[PDB]
Amino acid sequence: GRRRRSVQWCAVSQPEATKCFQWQRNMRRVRGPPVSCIKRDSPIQCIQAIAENRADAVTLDGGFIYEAGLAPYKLRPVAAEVYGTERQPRTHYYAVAVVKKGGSFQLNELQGLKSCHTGLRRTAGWNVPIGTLRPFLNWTGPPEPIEAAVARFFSASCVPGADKGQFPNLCRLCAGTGENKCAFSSQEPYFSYSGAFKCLRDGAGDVAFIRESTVFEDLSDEAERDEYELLCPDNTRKPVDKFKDCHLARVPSHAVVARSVNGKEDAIWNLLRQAQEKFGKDKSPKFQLFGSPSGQKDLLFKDSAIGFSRVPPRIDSGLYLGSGYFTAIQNLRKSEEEVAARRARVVWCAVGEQELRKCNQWSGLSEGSVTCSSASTTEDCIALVLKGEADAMSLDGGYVYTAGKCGLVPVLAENYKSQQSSDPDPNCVDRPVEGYLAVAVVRRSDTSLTWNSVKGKKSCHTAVDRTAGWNIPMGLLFNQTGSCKFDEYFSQSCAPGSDPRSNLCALCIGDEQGENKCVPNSNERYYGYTGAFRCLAENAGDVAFVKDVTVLQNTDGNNNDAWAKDLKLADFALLCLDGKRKPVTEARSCHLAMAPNHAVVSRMDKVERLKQVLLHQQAKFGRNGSDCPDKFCLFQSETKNLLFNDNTECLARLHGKTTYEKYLGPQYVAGITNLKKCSTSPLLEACEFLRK
Ligand SMILES: *C1O[C@H](CO)[C@@H](O)[C@H](O)[C@H]1NC(C)=O
Ligand SMILES: *[C@@H]1O[C@H](CO)[C@@H](O)[C@H](O)[C@H]1NC(C)=O
Ligand SMILES: [Fe+3]
Ligand SMILES: [Fe+3]
Repeated sequence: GRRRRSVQWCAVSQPEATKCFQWQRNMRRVRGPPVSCIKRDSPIQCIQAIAENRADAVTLDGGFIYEAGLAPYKLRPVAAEVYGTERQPRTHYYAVAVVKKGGSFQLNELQGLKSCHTGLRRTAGWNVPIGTLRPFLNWTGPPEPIEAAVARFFSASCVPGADKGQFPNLCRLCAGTGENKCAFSSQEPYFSYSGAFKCLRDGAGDVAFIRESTVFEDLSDEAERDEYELLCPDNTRKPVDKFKDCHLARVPSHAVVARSVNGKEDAIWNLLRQAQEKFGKDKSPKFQLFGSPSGQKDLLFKDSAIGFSRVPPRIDSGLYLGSGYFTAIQNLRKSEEEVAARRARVVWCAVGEQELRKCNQWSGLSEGSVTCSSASTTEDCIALVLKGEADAMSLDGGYVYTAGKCGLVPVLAENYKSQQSSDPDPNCVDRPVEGYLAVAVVRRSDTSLTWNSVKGKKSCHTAVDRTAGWNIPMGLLFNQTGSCKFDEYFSQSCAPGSDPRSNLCALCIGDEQGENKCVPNSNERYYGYTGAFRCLAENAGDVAFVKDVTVLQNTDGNNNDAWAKDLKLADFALLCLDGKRKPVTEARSCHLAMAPNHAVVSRMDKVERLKQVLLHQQAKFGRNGSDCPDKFCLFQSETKNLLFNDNTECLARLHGKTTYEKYLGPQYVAGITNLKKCSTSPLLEACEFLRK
């Protein structure tokens, strides 16, 4: 037969353990998957237990998801709590500031007042309120903890888990008896959402920092809910049911975490899917997964949560938290000077070592304004910008699709020499973009090869998901065949970013030492426009999917690299969609499609600053730049197209095309959306979940 010992759940107190044991027997009784219980005293202790295989799983507030994701622990959210109603379920909630009706004070008039918080380091109880209130605190920055600043700001507080000895003021309102006063557990009555609300009901505090549902969970009579109002960020008060218009932040729901390593994801999800169906929202009078004995609240999971939702594998704690909240958490340990220096600075994302070296030279010359981050794929760079770890990169239109689905926006586009219509152009920055031509290049010798007989031959691609190299040729082919089976369009290929064991990687050669085969960065010698052309010129493939200028740039002594030095434009032809073949110089009547210019993308929070930096930087290191070619040229890398295309004339403005749909256009977006039905990336799955 088989075996599965169990999933080891960490409880953080005794009533938790109690509920965890009674869950255990109800799983055995109903014959479902087994869960066993571990006991600790704190979230941190559960995070520790899990990282050293003494437990599998624990539910955590967003604040502790952040902690859990740091080294040495490296934990990952695997399942989100779902709130709302089965009609309108949601994996987020709202941090609100609740007050009694009858006072005049607003969110900016809180000094000297008394406060009720759920707990130190918690989302709604601490991180959001304290980050919102920051400009009123007169905090000097480290080494003095921000706690000291809030201790002087409110006259008295209950902040469970605060240091009663260092910050006695933060524990003064706490209703705990003895050593239980101000503790991070239910021994302290004013702990967590309901505890903080009770601190307000009792009149112990003037303000409670809680979630939007607390007043509805704890007050059944709707006439008693009227005695309460919300503080809105626009310095007004509004009724408690108007939380959507009146909240301090919208935040990700609590999540079950697990090891990133041998995490047991499947068993945890298997247990949770089963537990939820059998003991969920009023399913069994035997046991309520999301209920707590009338002594207590929120044991193991949030009371009245309605289920779980599985977190896609690509999501780590930072992606889970979102750029806003993730960077806001980090900012609580930083001075306002440091925070404002990071806003001023542009962190570039480099894909691979070669782009990293060039970005490093730019950085040194940028007068503090540009710095560098790096990853081994473009998707990984996109993730770094979502975590606010990097800010910017230039992307092929195919990747702009992915970036946009993830919420990033185009800011400036690569502009290229204008079809015999502009000069060495003073007005490049405002000249609207013209697109580039996607072409199918073949050898002249290959007289019998046409568009019509291209299926089954050997193919060279820039990378998977790029415009000229992938989306256009494969999109045209998909339009005939109907087949999602992309690895059978051609006998063999180099298509970087594909499965190394597939036919799509067969012709890739990897680096100078034969490592990194089929890797979607410049280490693979066949990567990108230049590498897909090379793949053809060295007889690896029979067709290369590139742009017209690529052939021009790599023939007739235009590229003096060993592989390229003796190639002639006349040895190459284009495949036209009408089955004819033409010279490269006739691309205008023999191209597969027009591709949108590569664009620099970023987060919405960086757009204006990014524009100032890039415009200033290109004035110095651009084509007509003051310090180019003397010191450094941004748009030069000897046919390697590092960071930008080498034929970029300038970075230009978008003229209203400020979203990916407007920039790429409705036709191109339809095409890719179609292609993506055949298979989506982890990152796209990840972004779907995060945008819900
Ligand atoms: C912070 O400085 C302001 C002066 O701009 C003052 O109103 C206030 O008393 C100071 N202290 C705190 C903790 O708000
Ligand atoms: C794709 O299919 C056909 C070829 O069968 C092509 O002519 C046409 O452009 C595409 N389909 C439609 C209906 O637009
Ligand atoms: Fe929370
Ligand atoms: Fe491209």
